[PDB]
Amino acid sequence: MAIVVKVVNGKIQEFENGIHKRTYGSNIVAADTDGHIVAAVTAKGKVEEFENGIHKRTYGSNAINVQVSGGVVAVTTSKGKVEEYKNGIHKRTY
Repeated sequence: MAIVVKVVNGKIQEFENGIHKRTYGSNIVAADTDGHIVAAVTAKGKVEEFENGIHKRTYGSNAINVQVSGGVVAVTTSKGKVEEYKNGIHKRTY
């Protein structure tokens, strides 16, 4: 699925073909998706995963940005590192 995620006043808005689909989450500052999951960074520095608009899990700390790539979630921290997570488990830092 080709979905676009827009963060608006802390909420995640999902769009498909320019059409609004759903809105969920709160206090979000950044988000990314691969069409299967949406990973979102909270103002408190956590990563929240959503699946079909439903909260799945929360992990990480000091997060400021996020990217979903090939089944991993790459979390950029306020310390300037990338922390790679798989299924919510910290795997490596670089």
